[PDB]
Amino acid sequence: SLTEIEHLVQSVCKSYRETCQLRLEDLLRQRSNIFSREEVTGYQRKSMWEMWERCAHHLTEAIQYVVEFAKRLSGFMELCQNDQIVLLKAGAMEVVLVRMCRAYNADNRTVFFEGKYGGMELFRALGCSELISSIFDFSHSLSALHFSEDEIALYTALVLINAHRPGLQEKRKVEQLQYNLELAFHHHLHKTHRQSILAKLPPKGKLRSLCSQHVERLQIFQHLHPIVVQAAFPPLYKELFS
Ligand SMILES: O=C(O)c1ccc(OCc2c(-c3c(Cl)cccc3C(F)(F)F)noc2-c2ccc[nH]2)cc1
Repeated sequence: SLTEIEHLVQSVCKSYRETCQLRLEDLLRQRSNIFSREEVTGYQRKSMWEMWERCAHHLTEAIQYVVEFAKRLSGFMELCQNDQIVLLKAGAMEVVLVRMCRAYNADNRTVFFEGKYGGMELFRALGCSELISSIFDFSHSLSALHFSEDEIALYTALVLINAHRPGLQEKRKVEQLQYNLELAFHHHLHKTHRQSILAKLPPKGKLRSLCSQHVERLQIFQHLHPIVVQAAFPPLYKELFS
Protein backbone atom coordinates (compact mmCIF):
# COMPACT_ATOMS: atom_id res chain seq x y z
CA SER A 1 0.00 0.00 0.00
CA LEU A 2 2.24 2.80 -1.30
CA THR A 3 -0.54 5.38 -0.94
CA GLU A 4 -1.23 4.37 2.67
CA ILE A 5 2.33 5.43 3.51
CA GLU A 6 1.98 8.58 1.39
CA HIS A 7 -1.27 9.28 3.25
CA LEU A 8 0.56 8.87 6.57
CA VAL A 9 3.19 11.38 5.44
CA GLN A 10 0.50 13.88 4.49
CA SER A 11 -1.39 13.32 7.76
CA VAL A 12 1.70 13.74 9.96
CA CYS A 13 2.74 16.92 8.13
CA LYS A 14 -0.76 18.39 8.44
CA SER A 15 -0.93 17.66 12.18
CA TYR A 16 2.48 19.30 12.51
CA ARG A 17 1.42 22.33 10.45
CA GLU A 18 -1.68 22.82 12.62
CA THR A 19 0.34 22.61 15.89
CA CYS A 20 3.74 24.18 15.21
CA GLN A 21 2.95 27.55 16.90
CA LEU A 22 5.00 29.75 14.54
CA ARG A 23 5.51 29.50 10.80
CA LEU A 24 9.09 28.88 9.72
CA GLU A 25 8.85 31.77 7.27
CA ASP A 26 7.99 34.06 10.19
CA LEU A 27 10.92 32.83 12.30
CA LEU A 28 13.28 33.33 9.36
CA ARG A 29 11.94 36.81 8.50
CA GLN A 30 12.38 37.90 12.10
CA ARG A 31 16.06 36.92 12.31
CA SER A 32 17.08 40.57 11.91
CA ASN A 33 14.76 41.58 14.77
CA ILE A 34 17.18 41.30 17.70
CA PHE A 35 16.84 42.52 21.29
CA SER A 36 18.80 45.70 21.97
CA ARG A 37 21.35 45.76 24.78
CA GLU A 38 18.81 47.83 26.71
CA GLU A 39 16.14 45.16 26.25
CA VAL A 40 18.57 42.38 27.21
CA THR A 41 19.42 44.21 30.44
CA GLY A 42 15.70 44.55 31.15
CA TYR A 43 15.37 40.76 31.02
CA GLN A 44 18.50 40.26 33.10
CA ARG A 45 17.13 42.48 35.87
CA LYS A 46 13.80 40.63 36.09
CA SER A 47 13.39 38.41 39.10
CA MET A 48 14.40 34.75 38.68
CA TRP A 49 10.82 33.85 39.55
CA GLU A 50 9.28 36.14 36.95
CA MET A 51 11.55 34.69 34.26
CA TRP A 52 10.60 31.25 35.58
CA GLU A 53 6.90 32.11 35.35
CA ARG A 54 7.34 33.35 31.77
CA CYS A 55 9.40 30.39 30.66
CA ALA A 56 7.24 27.82 32.44
CA HIS A 57 4.19 29.14 30.64
CA HIS A 58 5.86 29.09 27.21
CA LEU A 59 6.99 25.52 27.90
CA THR A 60 3.50 24.51 29.04
CA GLU A 61 1.98 25.87 25.84
CA ALA A 62 4.69 24.17 23.80
CA ILE A 63 3.91 20.85 25.52
CA GLN A 64 0.18 21.26 24.89
CA TYR A 65 0.76 21.81 21.16
CA VAL A 66 2.92 18.66 21.10
CA VAL A 67 0.09 16.74 22.79
CA GLU A 68 -2.35 17.96 20.15
CA PHE A 69 0.19 16.91 17.51
CA ALA A 70 0.26 13.39 18.92
CA LYS A 71 -3.53 13.21 19.21
CA ARG A 72 -3.78 13.93 15.48
CA LEU A 73 -1.30 11.17 14.56
CA SER A 74 -3.10 8.32 12.79
CA GLY A 75 -3.66 5.57 15.30
CA PHE A 76 -2.46 7.43 18.40
CA MET A 77 -5.98 7.83 19.78
CA GLU A 78 -6.59 4.10 19.25
CA LEU A 79 -3.88 3.20 21.72
CA CYS A 80 -5.03 2.51 25.24
CA GLN A 81 -5.00 5.58 27.44
CA ASN A 82 -2.22 4.19 29.65
CA ASP A 83 0.00 3.91 26.56
CA GLN A 84 -0.82 7.39 25.24
CA ILE A 85 0.27 8.78 28.60
CA VAL A 86 3.41 6.65 28.77
CA LEU A 87 4.45 7.97 25.35
CA LEU A 88 3.62 11.63 26.04
CA LYS A 89 5.32 11.68 29.44
CA ALA A 90 8.47 10.17 27.98
CA GLY A 91 8.63 12.08 24.70
CA ALA A 92 6.61 15.30 24.56
CA MET A 93 9.32 17.41 26.16
CA GLU A 94 11.91 15.79 23.89
CA VAL A 95 9.82 16.99 20.94
CA VAL A 96 9.62 20.52 22.41
CA LEU A 97 13.41 20.55 22.57
CA VAL A 98 13.68 19.35 18.98
CA ARG A 99 11.16 21.93 17.78
CA MET A 100 13.26 24.72 19.34
CA CYS A 101 15.92 24.44 16.63
CA ARG A 102 13.50 26.08 14.17
CA ALA A 103 13.65 29.25 16.30
CA TYR A 104 17.45 29.12 16.70
CA ASN A 105 19.79 31.26 14.57
CA ALA A 106 23.23 29.62 14.40
CA ASP A 107 24.83 32.60 12.67
CA ASN A 108 24.66 34.67 15.87
CA ARG A 109 23.65 32.01 18.46
CA THR A 110 20.24 33.51 19.28
CA VAL A 111 16.72 32.15 19.83
CA PHE A 112 13.33 33.70 19.02
CA PHE A 113 11.95 34.50 22.49
CA GLU A 114 8.90 36.73 23.12
CA GLY A 115 8.93 38.44 19.73
CA LYS A 116 12.64 38.99 19.08
CA TYR A 117 15.91 37.07 18.88
CA GLY A 118 18.36 37.05 21.76
CA GLY A 119 21.36 35.17 23.09
CA MET A 120 21.54 32.97 26.14
CA GLU A 121 22.48 35.96 28.29
CA LEU A 122 18.78 36.87 28.04
CA PHE A 123 18.13 34.14 30.61
CA ARG A 124 20.80 35.15 33.16
CA ALA A 125 18.27 35.70 35.97
CA LEU A 126 17.20 32.04 35.92
CA GLY A 127 20.61 31.05 37.28
CA CYS A 128 20.69 27.89 35.11
CA SER A 129 23.54 28.79 32.78
CA GLU A 130 24.69 25.17 32.38
CA LEU A 131 21.25 23.94 31.27
CA ILE A 132 20.68 26.98 29.05
CA SER A 133 24.04 26.41 27.37
CA SER A 134 23.18 22.73 26.79
CA ILE A 135 19.88 23.69 25.16
CA PHE A 136 21.59 26.25 22.90
CA ASP A 137 24.32 23.72 22.00
CA PHE A 138 21.75 21.04 21.18
CA SER A 139 19.83 23.52 19.04
CA HIS A 140 23.13 24.47 17.41
CA SER A 141 23.78 20.83 16.47
CA LEU A 142 20.33 20.35 14.95
CA SER A 143 20.39 23.62 13.00
CA ALA A 144 23.39 22.30 11.07
CA LEU A 145 21.08 19.67 9.55
CA HIS A 146 18.86 22.44 8.11
CA PHE A 147 15.83 20.32 8.94
CA SER A 148 12.96 20.77 6.58
CA GLU A 149 9.50 21.16 8.04
CA ASP A 150 8.47 17.64 6.94
CA GLU A 151 11.65 16.08 8.37
CA ILE A 152 10.96 17.69 11.75
CA ALA A 153 7.34 16.50 11.57
CA LEU A 154 8.28 12.94 10.70
CA TYR A 155 11.26 12.80 13.06
CA THR A 156 9.30 14.21 16.02
CA ALA A 157 6.44 11.77 15.37
CA LEU A 158 9.05 9.02 15.84
CA VAL A 159 10.43 10.66 18.98
CA LEU A 160 6.97 10.13 20.42
CA ILE A 161 5.95 6.77 18.88
CA ASN A 162 8.67 4.64 20.45
CA ALA A 163 7.65 1.13 21.47
CA HIS A 164 10.70 0.79 23.75
CA ARG A 165 9.30 3.17 26.40
CA PRO A 166 9.04 1.26 29.70
CA GLY A 167 5.54 0.55 30.95
CA LEU A 168 3.64 0.05 27.71
CA GLN A 169 0.65 -2.27 28.01
CA GLU A 170 0.02 -2.88 24.26
CA LYS A 171 3.59 -2.92 22.98
CA ARG A 172 2.69 -4.71 19.72
CA LYS A 173 0.16 -1.95 18.96
CA VAL A 174 2.73 0.82 19.42
CA GLU A 175 5.20 -1.21 17.32
CA GLN A 176 2.76 -1.22 14.38
CA LEU A 177 2.43 2.57 14.45
CA GLN A 178 6.18 2.94 14.85
CA TYR A 179 6.96 0.71 11.83
CA ASN A 180 4.61 2.68 9.58
CA LEU A 181 6.07 6.03 10.68
CA GLU A 182 9.64 4.78 10.20
CA LEU A 183 8.74 3.65 6.69
CA ALA A 184 7.00 7.00 6.09
CA PHE A 185 10.12 8.85 7.23
CA HIS A 186 12.61 6.75 5.25
CA HIS A 187 10.46 6.81 2.12
CA HIS A 188 10.27 10.59 2.38
CA LEU A 189 14.02 11.02 2.89
CA HIS A 190 14.63 8.80 -0.15
CA LYS A 191 12.21 10.79 -2.34
CA THR A 192 13.95 14.06 -1.36
CA HIS A 193 17.55 12.81 -1.54
CA ARG A 194 18.01 13.57 2.15
CA GLN A 195 18.96 10.13 3.54
CA SER A 196 22.31 11.69 4.56
CA ILE A 197 20.69 13.28 7.63
CA LEU A 198 20.03 9.80 9.07
CA ALA A 199 23.66 9.45 10.20
CA LYS A 200 23.64 13.05 11.49
CA LEU A 201 20.60 12.85 13.80
CA PRO A 202 21.19 13.06 17.58
CA PRO A 203 22.21 9.86 19.36
CA LYS A 204 19.11 8.81 21.29
CA GLY A 205 20.84 9.14 24.66
CA LYS A 206 21.74 12.77 23.93
CA LEU A 207 18.10 13.81 23.58
CA ARG A 208 17.07 11.65 26.55
CA SER A 209 19.72 13.09 28.88
CA LEU A 210 19.14 16.70 27.87
CA CYS A 211 15.40 16.34 28.45
CA SER A 212 15.85 14.62 31.81
CA GLN A 213 18.19 17.39 33.00
CA HIS A 214 15.70 19.96 31.63
CA VAL A 215 12.61 18.41 33.22
CA GLU A 216 14.40 17.90 36.54
CA ARG A 217 15.19 21.64 36.63
CA LEU A 218 11.55 22.50 35.85
CA GLN A 219 10.38 20.21 38.66
CA ILE A 220 12.72 22.02 41.08
CA PHE A 221 11.40 25.44 40.01
CA GLN A 222 7.84 24.15 40.15
CA HIS A 223 8.30 22.84 43.70
CA LEU A 224 9.84 26.15 44.85
CA HIS A 225 7.48 28.47 42.95
CA PRO A 226 4.54 26.61 41.38
CA ILE A 227 2.87 28.09 38.33
CA VAL A 228 -0.82 27.52 37.65
CA VAL A 229 -1.43 25.43 34.53
CA GLN A 230 -4.46 25.58 32.23
CA ALA A 231 -4.75 21.79 32.25
CA ALA A 232 -6.08 20.54 28.93
CA PHE A 233 -5.16 16.84 29.43
CA PRO A 234 -6.13 15.67 32.92
CA PRO A 235 -4.57 12.16 32.74
CA LEU A 236 -1.30 13.74 31.61
CA TYR A 237 -1.34 16.71 34.01
CA LYS A 238 -1.86 14.23 36.83
CA GLU A 239 1.38 12.42 35.98
CA LEU A 240 3.48 15.60 35.92
CA PHE A 241 2.05 17.67 38.78
CA SER A 242 1.57 16.74 42.41
O1 LIG B 1 -2.37 20.79 29.66
C1 LIG B 1 -2.06 19.80 30.36
O2 LIG B 1 -2.88 19.01 30.85
C2 LIG B 1 -0.61 19.59 30.71
C3 LIG B 1 -0.20 18.39 31.27
C4 LIG B 1 1.13 18.19 31.60
C5 LIG B 1 2.06 19.19 31.39
O3 LIG B 1 3.36 18.92 31.75
C6 LIG B 1 4.35 19.93 31.45
C7 LIG B 1 5.73 19.44 31.75
C8 LIG B 1 6.65 20.09 32.55
C9 LIG B 1 6.55 21.38 33.27
C10 LIG B 1 6.38 22.55 32.54
CL1 LIG B 1 6.31 22.47 30.82
C11 LIG B 1 6.25 23.78 33.16
C12 LIG B 1 6.29 23.84 34.53
C13 LIG B 1 6.45 22.69 35.28
C14 LIG B 1 6.56 21.44 34.67
C15 LIG B 1 6.74 20.25 35.54
F1 LIG B 1 7.99 19.81 35.54
F2 LIG B 1 6.45 20.51 36.81
F3 LIG B 1 5.98 19.20 35.20
N1 LIG B 1 7.78 19.41 32.57
O4 LIG B 1 7.60 18.26 31.77
C16 LIG B 1 6.34 18.29 31.28
C17 LIG B 1 5.90 17.23 30.42
C18 LIG B 1 4.64 16.96 29.92
C19 LIG B 1 4.73 15.83 29.11
C20 LIG B 1 6.04 15.43 29.11
N2 LIG B 1 6.74 16.29 29.90
C21 LIG B 1 1.66 20.40 30.83
C22 LIG B 1 0.34 20.59 30.50
